[PDB]
Amino acid sequence: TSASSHLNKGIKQVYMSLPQGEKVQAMYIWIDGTGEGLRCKTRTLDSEPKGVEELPEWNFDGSSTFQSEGSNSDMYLVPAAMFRDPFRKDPNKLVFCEVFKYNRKPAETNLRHTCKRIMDMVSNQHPWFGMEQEYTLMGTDGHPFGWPSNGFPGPQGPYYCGVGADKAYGRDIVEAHYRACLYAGIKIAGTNAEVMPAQWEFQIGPCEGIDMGDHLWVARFILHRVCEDFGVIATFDPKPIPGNWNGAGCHTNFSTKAMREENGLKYIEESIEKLSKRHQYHIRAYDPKGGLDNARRLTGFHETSNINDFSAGVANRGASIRIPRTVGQEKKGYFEDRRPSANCDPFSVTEALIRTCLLNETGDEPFQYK
Amino acid sequence: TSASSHLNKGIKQVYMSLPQGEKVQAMYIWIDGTGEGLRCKTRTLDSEPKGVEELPEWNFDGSSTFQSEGSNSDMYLVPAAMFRDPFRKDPNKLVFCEVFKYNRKPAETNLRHTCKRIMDMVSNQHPWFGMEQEYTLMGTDGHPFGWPSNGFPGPQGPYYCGVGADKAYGRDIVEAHYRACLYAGIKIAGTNAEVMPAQWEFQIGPCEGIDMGDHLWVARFILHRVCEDFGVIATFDPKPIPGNWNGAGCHTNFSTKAMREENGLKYIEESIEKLSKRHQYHIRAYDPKGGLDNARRLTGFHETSNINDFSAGVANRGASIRIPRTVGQEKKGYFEDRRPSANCDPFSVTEALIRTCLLNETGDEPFQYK
Amino acid sequence: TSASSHLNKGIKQVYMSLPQGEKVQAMYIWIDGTGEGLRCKTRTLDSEPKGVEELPEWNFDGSSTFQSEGSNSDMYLVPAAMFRDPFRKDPNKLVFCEVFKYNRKPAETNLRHTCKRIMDMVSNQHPWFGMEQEYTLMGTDGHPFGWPSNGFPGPQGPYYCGVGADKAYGRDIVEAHYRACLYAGIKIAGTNAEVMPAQWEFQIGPCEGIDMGDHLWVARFILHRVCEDFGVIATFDPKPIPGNWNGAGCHTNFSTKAMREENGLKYIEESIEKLSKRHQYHIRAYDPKGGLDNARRLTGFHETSNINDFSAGVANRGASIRIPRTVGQEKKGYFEDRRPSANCDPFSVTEALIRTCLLNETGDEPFQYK
Amino acid sequence: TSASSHLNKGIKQVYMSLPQGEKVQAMYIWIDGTGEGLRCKTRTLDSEPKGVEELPEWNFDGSSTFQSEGSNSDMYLVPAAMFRDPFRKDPNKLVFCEVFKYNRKPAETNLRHTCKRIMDMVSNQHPWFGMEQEYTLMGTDGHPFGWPSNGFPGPQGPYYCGVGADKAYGRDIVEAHYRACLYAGIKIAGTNAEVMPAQWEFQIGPCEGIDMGDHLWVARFILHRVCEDFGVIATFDPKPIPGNWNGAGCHTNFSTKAMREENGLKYIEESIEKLSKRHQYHIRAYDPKGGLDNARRLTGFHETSNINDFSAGVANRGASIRIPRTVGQEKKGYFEDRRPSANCDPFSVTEALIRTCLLNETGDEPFQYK
Amino acid sequence: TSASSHLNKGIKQVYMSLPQGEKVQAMYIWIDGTGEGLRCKTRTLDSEPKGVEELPEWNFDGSSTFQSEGSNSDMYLVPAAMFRDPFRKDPNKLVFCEVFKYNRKPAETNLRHTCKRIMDMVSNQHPWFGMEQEYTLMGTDGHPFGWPSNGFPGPQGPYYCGVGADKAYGRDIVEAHYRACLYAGIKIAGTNAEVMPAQWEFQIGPCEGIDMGDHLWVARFILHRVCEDFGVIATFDPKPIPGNWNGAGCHTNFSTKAMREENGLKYIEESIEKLSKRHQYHIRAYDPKGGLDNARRLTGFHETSNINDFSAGVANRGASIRIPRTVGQEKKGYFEDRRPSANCDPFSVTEALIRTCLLNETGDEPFQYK
Ligand SMILES: [Cl-]
Ligand SMILES: [Cl-]
Ligand SMILES: [Cl-]
Ligand SMILES: [Cl-]
Ligand SMILES: [Cl-]
Ligand SMILES: [Mg+2]
Ligand SMILES: [Mg+2]
Ligand SMILES: [Mg+2]
Ligand SMILES: [Mg+2]
Ligand SMILES: [Mg+2]
Repeated sequence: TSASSHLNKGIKQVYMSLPQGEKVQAMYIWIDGTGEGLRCKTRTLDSEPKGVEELPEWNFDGSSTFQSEGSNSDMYLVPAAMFRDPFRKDPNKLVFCEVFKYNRKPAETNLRHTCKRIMDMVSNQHPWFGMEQEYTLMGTDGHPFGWPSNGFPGPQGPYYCGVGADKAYGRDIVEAHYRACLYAGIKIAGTNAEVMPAQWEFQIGPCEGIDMGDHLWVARFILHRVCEDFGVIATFDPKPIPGNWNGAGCHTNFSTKAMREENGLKYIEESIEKLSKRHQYHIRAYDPKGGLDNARRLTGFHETSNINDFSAGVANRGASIRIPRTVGQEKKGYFEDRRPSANCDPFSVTEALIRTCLLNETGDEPFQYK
Repeated sequence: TSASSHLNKGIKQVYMSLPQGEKVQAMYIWIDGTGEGLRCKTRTLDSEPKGVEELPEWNFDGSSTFQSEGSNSDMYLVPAAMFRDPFRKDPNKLVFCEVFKYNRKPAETNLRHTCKRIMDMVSNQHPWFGMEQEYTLMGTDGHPFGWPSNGFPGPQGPYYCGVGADKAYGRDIVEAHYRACLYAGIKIAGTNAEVMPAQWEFQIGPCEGIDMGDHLWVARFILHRVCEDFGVIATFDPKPIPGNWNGAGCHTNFSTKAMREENGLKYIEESIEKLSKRHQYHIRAYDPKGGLDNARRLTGFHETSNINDFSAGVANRGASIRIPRTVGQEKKGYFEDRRPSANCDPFSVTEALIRTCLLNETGDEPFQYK
Repeated sequence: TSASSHLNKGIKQVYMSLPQGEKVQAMYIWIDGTGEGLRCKTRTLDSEPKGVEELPEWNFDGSSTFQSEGSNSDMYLVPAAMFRDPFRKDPNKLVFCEVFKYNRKPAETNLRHTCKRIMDMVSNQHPWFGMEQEYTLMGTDGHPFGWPSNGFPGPQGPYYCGVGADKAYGRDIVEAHYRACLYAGIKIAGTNAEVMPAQWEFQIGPCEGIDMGDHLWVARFILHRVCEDFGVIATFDPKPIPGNWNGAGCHTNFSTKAMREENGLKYIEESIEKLSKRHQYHIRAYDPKGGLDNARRLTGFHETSNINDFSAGVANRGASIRIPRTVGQEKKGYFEDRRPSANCDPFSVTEALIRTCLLNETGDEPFQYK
Repeated sequence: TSASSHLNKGIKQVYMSLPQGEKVQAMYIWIDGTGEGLRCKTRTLDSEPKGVEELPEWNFDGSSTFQSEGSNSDMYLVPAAMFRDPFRKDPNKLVFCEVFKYNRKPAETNLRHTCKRIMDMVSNQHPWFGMEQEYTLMGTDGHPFGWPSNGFPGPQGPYYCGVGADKAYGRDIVEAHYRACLYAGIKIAGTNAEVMPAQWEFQIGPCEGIDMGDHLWVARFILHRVCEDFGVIATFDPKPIPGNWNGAGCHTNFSTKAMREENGLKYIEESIEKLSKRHQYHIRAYDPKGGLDNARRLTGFHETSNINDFSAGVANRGASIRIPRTVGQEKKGYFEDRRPSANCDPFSVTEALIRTCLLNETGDEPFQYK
Repeated sequence: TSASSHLNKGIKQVYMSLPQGEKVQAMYIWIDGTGEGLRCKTRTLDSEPKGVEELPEWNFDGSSTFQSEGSNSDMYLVPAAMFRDPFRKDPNKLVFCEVFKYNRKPAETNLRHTCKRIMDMVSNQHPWFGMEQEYTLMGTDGHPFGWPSNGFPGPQGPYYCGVGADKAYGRDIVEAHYRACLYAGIKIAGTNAEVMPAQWEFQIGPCEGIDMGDHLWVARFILHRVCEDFGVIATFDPKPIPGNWNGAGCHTNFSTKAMREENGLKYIEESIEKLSKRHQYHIRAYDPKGGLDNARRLTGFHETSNINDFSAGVANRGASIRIPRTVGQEKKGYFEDRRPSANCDPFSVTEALIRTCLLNETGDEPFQYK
C-alpha cells in the first residue's frame, strides 16, 4: 500500500548493480527515545572494516529522536555489533550502536550498557537465550495486510503454519527477511505463520549473553527495512487487534551451563522458584510501558497467562513459564518465559532474568554493583 | 487476485539471491486435523542433511491445527520424506512429516503410520501406484480463475488439453509447478489442461508402496506454495462447480509384480473381483468425509461411475474400474481405479487397495495385525 | 487483455530457471475434431530422445476433443515430427502427432496419413512448398488487438509493413514467435505487418513434401502458445472483420525439380492448366468448411480472386494463381496459389496440389491407390 | 451492484409520469415449479377492474418455468387475489394467480387449491395467522449486501434493530417495500433490522385463513421487485451464511376464535399437544425440500430449536413453539410456531397447522375429503 | 453503456419543462433502404394537427439512407399514421410515413403501399392481427445488456417472466416503452421477460388490416428511442447469440370475422391447409433477407419449427402453426403463425397471410390486380 512501494523498483536495481569501488557504506542503527523505534544513517568509509572495533564513533541530534532538551541535544553513537548489510551487499555493513548523551552517560533507553555488565558478571555459567519474535503485517492504513477492507477474514484456525493464497498473507516479507538475516549473520533459528492471519514469527537463537539483545534488535531493524521495501508496516504491538484475535508475544528461552548438562532440571526448577517471587518486577521489565501494553495481551484466554498471576508447568501453554515436555523427559535443557510482550526490549528481558535467577536479587529495584 | 500477489516480486528476488552461507533451511510439512489441509514451518540447520534420517524431530501446537483439546495440545513431527526445496533452492529442504500426539500415538489424520505397515507386509509383490491429481484454479473470491466475473465461459469442449488465451486459464501455475516438482525430486509423470476451463491435472508415478502417498502429498504442497505466489487458490474439491461442469477426481493406477509380468491380466481380473465385493468400504476410504464429498461427483453422467454401483470394463470411461485398452491387448500391466475423489488421502486409497486385493480382507473394518 | 496475462511473469521466470535434472518434458501436440484447433499435453521422459522414433505412442479422450462418441472414445497419438521446445528450452521437446481411433484407423481430421502416402508417390520429383500464413491479433473480447474500443483505426494504407506506435500493433508477439520458431527448428522464412492493423504474416518454407504441413502446423501451435503468454488471441479466420478490411489468406508456393531447373516455366504452365480444370475441387480442400469460410474472403475486391472463377497471370495480384514476375523473366521457379484460406489444413492443400498437378487426377473425388 | 441498477433512473421516471389514458396494466404473478420462485407478466385491460372476479384467465409456457414436459406444456393462470400496483400506481393492478395444467388439474406447486378447501372447512372458527418473514440482502456476487469484500463485518450484537451507517445495511429497500405494501393493500404489521447485518424482517398479519398465504406471497413478490430496482437480491434461504451467523426463519402466529376469547389458553395448549405428536410431518411441510433446507438452520444453537426434537414453553426463544409471556399472563391469545423456514410456502404451513390442530388428523399423509 | 446516456439527464429535463408555446413539433418516421432500420426528423408546425390528413408531405435525401443513386436522390414522405409523441408530450406528434421516389413511385422497401391495397380488397372479412415482438437488449459493445463481461450468465430456466436483480435484466426499458406506447396510442397488449436473459417481448394487437404494420413499426421506433435514452441497443435479430440460447421471433396471430364467429375453426383449418402448400413463399416473406436470417433461428430445437418443413398442431409449441388449445376447445378464434423472424416487416407478413389464405393465390410470385 505505501507510495514509495509503487516506485519502479527495477530502476533502483539498475543503480544498485553499479560496481561500487573501494569506498564502503556503513549504516549505523540505534534505539529511539521511545525504547521501541529504531533509527539509522549512513557514512562512507575508506575501506572495509575488519571488525566492529575499527568503526568510528558518531553522533546525531537527540532532540529529533525524543531523546533530549534544547541546548545540549547532541548525542553519541558507539559501535557495538557489526553485520553484513543485506540491503547493500558486501563490503557494506550494518552497525548496531549504543547511545550516550553529551556528558558521555548512557541514554535513558540505552539498556545495553547495564545489561552488558550483568552478563559479564555471569559469563562462566554461559547463559544462553532464544527469543520467539511475533509481529503483524499492516497496510499503511493501519489495517492488517491482506485483510478485507474494513473487515475481518474468517475465524482463526486455518492460518497457523498455513499454506495457500487464502491462508498465508505476506510470506514474501518473511522469506526475504529470513535470507536477509542469514546473509547479515543474524542467528535466525526459524519461522512460522502465526494464528492470526497476517501475523508471523521468527525465532532468534541460541545466543550467549549480550548477543541475544544485539541479534534480536538487528533482526527487527532488518524486518523494518524489508517491510519498507514492500510498502507494509511491521507492528510489534502485543495486541494489534482487540478481541478474538491472537496477541503477539516474545517468548524467551533460557538456560545456563548447569541447566543444559545432566539433571539440570533441578536448577531449572530452582530459578523458576526465584521467578515466582518476582512476577511483579518482571512484568515491569517485559514491555516499555512498564506493563501497560502487555495488559491487553495477558488475559488468561487465547493461551496466555493472566498478567496478575504467576504460574508454571510442564508443557503448559497457558502458564507464565513453560518447561518443554521433552525437557521434563530428559531432566535437562531450558525453560520458556512466555510473559514478554512482542515489543519488549530484549536487553531489559535478559537482564531481569539474570538478576533474579542467577544473582538472586529481590526487592523492587535492581541492585547496583562494581 | 490475492493482495500478497500484488506485492513487488522483484524485491523478494533481490533478497532471494543473497548467498546464504553455511546455514540451511528446512521446511517441515504436515497434514491438518482436517485430513485435507497442509501446514508448515521452517527451522535453521547447521549444515545440509545428507538424508531424511539426519533431521531432528519437532513439535507444534495441535490446538491451532484442529488436532487437540486444551491441556495436552502439543504434538510431534517425525521426518518421513525429504526433498530439495524449489522455493529456496539447494541446499534447502522440504521435510514431509508424520504427526503424533503427546503420548506418542499417531494422530487421527496420520494415516501414513498404518499404511506404512501394510505396505511392508507386501513388499515382495512390489506394488506400484500412479495417481492422476485433478484440481481447479480459483481466485480469492472463490470463482474459478479467469472465468468471467459472476459468469460462465462458453460450454465445455475446447478446453481439454487446450492451447491459446481463450482456452487454457492459468498455465503459468502448471508450468512452474511441474519444474518445482522435477527439481524437488517428485515423481511427476506429466500434466494436461482438463475439460473444465481453469481445471488441470498432474500425474504422479509410478511409485512403490508408501512412496505414492509421500509424493502426492508433497506435490500438493508444492502446488499450494506455487499458487500462493501467483495469488490464486488450488481446490481439490471433487465438484467445485455444480451442474454441467466436470468434477475433479484422483484416478489411481495399480499393479503388482505379478500383474506386470506376462499374463498378469489374470491377477488384474482377480483383484477386480475382490474389489467388486467391497465397493462400499472403498467409497468410505476414497474421501475424507467418508463418501459425502464424492457423492457430488459420482453421478453417472459426465463420464463418471455412479457412487452406488460397482462396474468394470476394458477401456470403459464410465466404469468404477477401467482396464486400459492396451493392457487388455497385451494381457499384462495395471488397472485404473476411477473412484477416488480429487481430495482423498492417497495413504487411505493405497492402503484400501492393498487390503482388499492382496491381503484378501472382507468385512466392514480393517483387520488388525502384528 | 487475458486474466492469466496479468499474473506476475517474473514469478514464472524464477521457477523456470531452476536446473531441471536428468528428466525431460515432452509436449505432444495434435489436431482437433474441428480440423482447426490444436491440443496438447505433457509427459516426463527419462532422458532426451535423440529423434522422433524414440518417442512412445500415447492416447487421450477423443470425446473431450470433438472426436468420438460414448463407449469407444479413447484415441491414439503417434509421434510424427519432433522439435526443440522454445517454451521450456533444451532438453525439452515438442512432438507433433497423428491421431488414430481405437481401431487404429486414422481420425476424420488426420489428413496427414493420406497426404504422407501421396507425397511418397512423387518423391523423385522433389515437390517443394512455401506458405504465407496470415493472422490477426485479437483481444479476449474478440476485437482486434490495439484497435479503438468499439471502433476502427484510421483507414488501411499506413499499416502494411509499418513501423511506429500508431502503425504496428503487437509486434512483440511477432518477434517472439519468430525466435521461438528459429530455436524450435521451424523453417520460418520471414514475416511482415499486413495491410489491416493488428494483422501479420509469417512465411514457412521451402519445405519438402510432408514437411510443409508439419512445419506450418507446429508454427501455428507456437503462435498460439506465444499469444497465450501475452494474453491475446491469434485468429486464422479468413475474414475477421467484415467490409473494407483485408481478409487473411494462406498463399501457397509450389515447385517440382522439373519446374525449378531451366525452362521449368513450361511445366508450371502445364500444372496451372490442370488446375484450371479443377477449381471447384480445390476450393473444397482449401478450408475446413468446404469453402464456406473462404466465401467471405474471395470476393474479387481487395486484391483477391472471386471464389467462383479460376484465373492466372504473371504478377497478377487479383488472380487465383500468380506467376511471380521474375519467375516469368527467367522461365523457371515456382507459382503461387493465392486461393487457400488462412485457416486451411496445409496437409489438405498440399495433397490437392500433388493430386491435380502431378498424378493428373480429375473427377470430384480423390482416387484411391496402393 | 446489478448492471440495470446503474441505468439512469430519472429517465424511467420521466416516462413513468406520462398520463396513461383509459387503458390499464395488469401484472399476473405466480409460483414457479420450484415452489420458491415467482414469475410474472403484464397484459393491457380496457378499464380498471373493480375486483378480482373481473379479471380474465390467462396462460403461459410451463416448460419455461420448470413445470412441464414437451407436448402439453401450456398452463393456466386463474386470478385469486388482486392488489394495487405500487410500481405503476393506480389504476394498475397486481394479480396473484393459481396455476393449473392443460387438463385443468392443479400444478404440483399449486398448494393454494387444497389449502383454500381446508380453510373453508374451518371458517366458523375464524383462524388467524401472522408471519414473520426474515430475509437477507445480497449483492449480485452472492455476498451479503454491504459486507466487506470477501470478508466479514464485526460480530453479531450491534445489528438487531440497529441505526447508523455502520449498523443497518440497506434500509432503503425496507422503507420502500414497506410503503409499497401499504399502497398495495398488503397487511404489513411491521419490520425490523435482524441480528445478522444486511438481514431484515417484515411481519404480515393478522390474516384470516387463505389470506395469509396470498398476502405473504405478494409481499415477497413486492420485495423482489423493489430489490430489483435497487440492484440487490433478497434471499429467503434459511441459512445464507454458514457458522456464527443468524439463520432466517418464518415464525408463524396462530389463533382461532376459541383461543382469542377468554381462557383460550386451554385450547392453545390442546393444539400444542396435537402438534407434539406430529413434529416429523410438520418439518416436511415447513420448507420446499421436505426439511433439507431447514436442517441447516435448526441446530439448537443461536436461539433455534433442534430439527429433531419437539419442545414448547412460555416465552421460550429456544423452543419449537413459544407461548408469548403475555399470552400466558392473560390466559388468551395465540401461539408462535418457530419452526418454519424463511423459504417455506405459507399455504403449506397454514394448511398443516389447520390439519393437525383443528381437524385432528394423524398419520403420515394428509387425509382427503369432500 | 453509451456515452450519451452518461450526459446529465436532469439538464435535459429542465429544458423539457419549459412551456412550449403555440408551435408544435412533428417527428416524421420512416423505413430505411435496409427494410429494417428506421429514420426520422422533426419540423415545426403552426398548430396542433387534428388528424394525419392535415400533415404536409416532406422529403429527404435517399442516398444518405441506402435508398438511391447519385442524380435523382431526393425522396418523398407521405404521412400515413399519426400518434402522440411520448418523448415530447402533447401537443407534439409522431408521424409514420410511406416512402416514394422522385418519380412518385413507391420505394423498394415501401411494402405498405401494396399491402394497403390487398387489405382493402378483403375489408368485409375484417382481418385481425396480433404480433408478439421479441427483442434483446445489448450494450454498445454488442454483448447482451447485463451479461457478464465476455461471458455467460447461468443457463436458461430462471429468466422467462422472471423477477429480481439476478433474473430480469433491463426492465426499466420495458416499463418505459410500455407507457410510451400507451400514451402514444399504440395498441400494446402486454409484455414479458423472455427465456434468454436480457430478452423481452411485447405484444401488439389486435389490429385491423393495415393497422397492424403501422402499430408494430411505430412500437419498434418507440423502443429504439427509449433504448437510446437509456444507452442500450434493441436488436431484432432472430438469433443474437449462437447456440443454446433462445432465438427471437415475431409470432403472428390471425383471424377473420368468419374464424371468430361460431364454428370458425373450420375456416382456420381451411387457411392452414392453403398455408401448408405455400411454406417456401412465406419463409421468403418472413425476414428481409428472404429467409437467410431466419435460417439461424428455425432449427427444430429450442421450441422452433424447422425452416424446411411445414407443420401444424393444436397447442404445438414446436410447429410452424399453432392452434391455441382453447381455440380448439371452443371451435372458434384465431391461429398463430410461429414462423416470422423478430426482424420481419409486418407489412410483408400480413400481406402474405391475406394473399394465401383469403385470395387463394398460389405460384411463386404475388398476383397483380386492379
Ligand atoms: Cl542512510
Ligand atoms: Cl515458514
Ligand atoms: Cl501440458
Ligand atoms: Cl412484465
Ligand atoms: Cl429530429
Ligand atoms: Mg509462537
Ligand atoms: Mg483426467
Ligand atoms: Mg501477404
Ligand atoms: Mg425475528
Ligand atoms: Mg414469446
